Amino acid sequence: ADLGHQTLGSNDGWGAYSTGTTGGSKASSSNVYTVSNRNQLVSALGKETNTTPKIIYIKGTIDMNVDDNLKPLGLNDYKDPEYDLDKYLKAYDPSTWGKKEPSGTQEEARARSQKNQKARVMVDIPANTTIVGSGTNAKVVGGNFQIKSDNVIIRNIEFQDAYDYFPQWDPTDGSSGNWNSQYDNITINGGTHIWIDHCTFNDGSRPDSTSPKYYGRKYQHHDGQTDASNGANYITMSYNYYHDHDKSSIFGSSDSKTSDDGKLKITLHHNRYKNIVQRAPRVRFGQVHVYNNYYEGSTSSSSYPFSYAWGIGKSSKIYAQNNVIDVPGLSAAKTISVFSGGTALYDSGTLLNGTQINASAANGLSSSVGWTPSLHGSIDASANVKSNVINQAGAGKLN
Ligand SMILES: O=C(O)[C@H]1O[C@H](O[C@@H]2[C@H](O)[C@@H](O)[C@@H](O[C@@H]3[C@H](O)[C@@H](O)[C@@H](O)O[C@@H]3C(=O)O)O[C@@H]2C(=O)O)[C@H](O)[C@@H](O)[C@H]1O
Ligand SMILES: [Ca+2]
Repeated sequence: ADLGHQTLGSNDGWGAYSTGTTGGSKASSSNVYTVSNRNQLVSALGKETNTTPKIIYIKGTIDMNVDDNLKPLGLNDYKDPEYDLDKYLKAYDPSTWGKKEPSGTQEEARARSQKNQKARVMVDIPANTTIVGSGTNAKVVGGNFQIKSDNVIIRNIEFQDAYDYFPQWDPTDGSSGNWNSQYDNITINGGTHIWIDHCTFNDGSRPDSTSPKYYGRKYQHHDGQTDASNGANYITMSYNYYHDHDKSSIFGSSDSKTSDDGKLKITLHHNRYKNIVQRAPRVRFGQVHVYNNYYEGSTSSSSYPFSYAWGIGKSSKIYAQNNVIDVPGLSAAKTISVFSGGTALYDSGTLLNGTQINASAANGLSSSVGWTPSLHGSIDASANVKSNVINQAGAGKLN
């Protein structure tokens, strides 16, 4: 079958569970679309409830920050008339506002501004849809695909720079507050039976290094790359290339979301993470199979220095096999970050700078996560992972 008609193999990770992931492979000829701009993409997707099987080819670059005439939209185009960053900073400075959630005029005007941009950049992917890049240079720029539906395939696309002009100040986030932006490249929000394969995710021409600090905190314009929340389940992400980005992949958005227990069943394999800071992935609750991924970076780079690969969140159940981490000078323990409620990690065959290590043991965690993956393809020997992943992962690799 051609790329648009290809489906997830029956053993290929959690996405292959039950009815599996066939996306729009059954599309009639009338439901095969080629799109080269935001209007065409919106047209092809239709309503969030459009379950008609469909195939959508992305041709060239689709900039999502554009108007109905495909004209670029910048900050001033979205900015609410009443919003002003300097006034917002004065309004909510912890020295005069304290640590309560911002509210009142400036925060209302920021929220309106954010919603104006969201209306352009975020699109819902309806059920039974396959979206694939044409050739080797298909790009989605500024966009955030949201998947709340079942049975969706996304392949062979480079997603760049899902950038929020109006990050929200959250003074209770973390120990000193944080700025939080709204857009990921792909947000799986309750979505099920999803395959993300041979895509590239990066921050385009707007790396985080150029962002100022306000209240001593990075004014963060990006969020995640491929995130999963709200009972998302049965997902495979394979052969993707994540690069030059801070928070890559968060699975399970909250310690309070206990309904995520038994869900967030995700398989990550043969992905490449290069100059990714953290969350690769950060997991709460889920049974997440992580195998044959390649992580590379430097703790001392001026842009996107490595912090950790796996985030052991509340009740997480990561089962890791044959993954390879090249971060010169890193200790075995620092390959992961352990959060409260994070007590267990299975890892086998982990290599760090060529040395066999045991990340779980190095952090004194339980060696068992209470399950063993059964749905998976062939697991490469660790010694072959770097080469296989560098050569095969990312958009533009299928010709
Ligand atoms: O639970 C989380 O995932 C956590 O993530 C962000 O925080 C991270 C990190 O988890 C924090 O411990 C903190 O890390 C600091 C440096 O960034 C890190 O390199 C190291 O030096 O430790 C520092 C520290 O202990 O303070 O901040 C990180 C960051 O700012 O990205 C969220 O900010 C946080 O709210 C929470 O979600
Ligand atoms: Ca997100």
